[PDB]
Amino acid sequence: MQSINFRTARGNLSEVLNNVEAGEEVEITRRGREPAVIVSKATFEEW
Amino acid sequence: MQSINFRTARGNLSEVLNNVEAGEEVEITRRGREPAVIVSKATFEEW
Repeated sequence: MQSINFRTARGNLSEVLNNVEAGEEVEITRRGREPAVIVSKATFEEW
Repeated sequence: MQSINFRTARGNLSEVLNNVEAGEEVEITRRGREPAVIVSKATFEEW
């Protein structure tokens, strides 16, 4: 479980999605807001 | 589960993340590549 901020997710989305594809789960933080979690379609369907 | 292409998601990540927090599970697609699914941290913890 890696964590990145919104500006890192936005400016580096292509690489972020490459990390996710491999198996990594990426949490996207935002000041005063609930974090979002990006997971692969395979991880999604397993659970 | 909603679905948006990479190009749209990159440009509109803020709206995507607000929709994810509002209760949607969003699939980001890229041609020839595995789709990524964005869930809220609450949905992720519930797994």
